[PDB]
Amino acid sequence: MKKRLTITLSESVLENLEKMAREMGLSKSAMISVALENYKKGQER
Amino acid sequence: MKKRLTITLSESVLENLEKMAREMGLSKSAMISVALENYKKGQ
Ligand SMILES: [Cl-]
Ligand SMILES: [Cl-]
Repeated sequence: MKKRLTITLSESVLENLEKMAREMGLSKSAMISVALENYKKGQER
Repeated sequence: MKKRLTITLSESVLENLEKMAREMGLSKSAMISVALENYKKGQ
């Protein structure tokens, strides 16, 4: 299913997250998902 | 400077998140922070 969870971010990281998500027209959850998969592919299979 | 945020992940992304975090000895929060800075960088 969908899974709900609460994370803690520094204010700077959260502000950049919002900015990036808004620039891409994504929710922050979707922006984090893209970031996680980009990182995963960028180092590992 | 710490702030909370609730997010929704698919189970598949959450499992990849938990594996990566365990690998690196990081909380989910810290692993997401790493991945976000890598992504921000990637331009
Ligand atoms: Cl959002
Ligand atoms: Cl966490």
